[PDB]
Amino acid sequence: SDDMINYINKQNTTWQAGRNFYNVDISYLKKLCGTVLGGPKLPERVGFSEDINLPESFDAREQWSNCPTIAQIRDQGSCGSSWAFGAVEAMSDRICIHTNGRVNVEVSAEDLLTCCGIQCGDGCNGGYPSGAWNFWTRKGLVSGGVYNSHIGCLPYTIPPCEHHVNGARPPCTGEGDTPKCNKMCEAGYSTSYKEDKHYGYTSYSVSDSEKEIMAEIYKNGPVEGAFTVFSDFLTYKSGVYKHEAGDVMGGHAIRILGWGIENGVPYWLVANSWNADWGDNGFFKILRGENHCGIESEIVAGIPRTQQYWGRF
Repeated sequence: SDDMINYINKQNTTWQAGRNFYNVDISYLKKLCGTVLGGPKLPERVGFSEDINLPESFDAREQWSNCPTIAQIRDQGSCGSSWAFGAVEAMSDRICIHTNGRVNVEVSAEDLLTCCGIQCGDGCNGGYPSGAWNFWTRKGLVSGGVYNSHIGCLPYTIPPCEHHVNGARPPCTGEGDTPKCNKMCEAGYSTSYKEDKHYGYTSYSVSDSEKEIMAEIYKNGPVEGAFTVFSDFLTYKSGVYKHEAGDVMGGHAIRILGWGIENGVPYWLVANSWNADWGDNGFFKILRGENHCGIESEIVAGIPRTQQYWGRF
């Protein structure tokens, strides 16, 4: 309802609002916020920021241009899979970063969404980012591109929904069920699913310390994190998101990949998985520092087990 978009703009807040969705059923917006918050956390990382001389601004993208993934923007469709996307997005980034761009793959959102089982949650109905990472360690995940990309072993099977256009009336609606874990690479991929699994050494929590999260990103790479979604976030267009109005939608995970200061306001550079046309080309900035919406509460990350790539790369 446009009324809010205007109230927001009229407030003269750190961010600028506009309309991102057309012809969408509430259920869709609900399924978009696919993250059950407050899950049991992983053991916290030692902490080491004190040594790293953190710059004022960072952007993983510029830092590791040799890693295309760090700018790729996925689409979760009408599935409450963000918990999964934020994970595999960060994972793909690190595999590259940690191998100096010699190894570059797209970790399958599909494999995680369907094969994790109960350990992660309820697939398309929302899951826990913690489990996703803890799974990457135990059973690993194969490669897999975007919907109909035919890239990798298991591309995402849940179809996109052009919620940014306007025409074909069938309103997007958060439906569908979590597909069955078909442990089998798409016909045409030349290598056994079992022999495609990419593993990680270990997954961990990052304290809710602004400086610590910063060090983790700068040293080891982009990380997953979740936050509370409020109606108005849905209208983000640019600027530094600072919850101004609207009620609570639900939780939502994402990939934090940088920080900086804009117009005095400190901000986290975040990549959303609501299709490349949402907000600032798929990305958005949120208030940094004062644990806004809990953006600094549930930081998860991991280090890709580099070993299995040597003899092959």
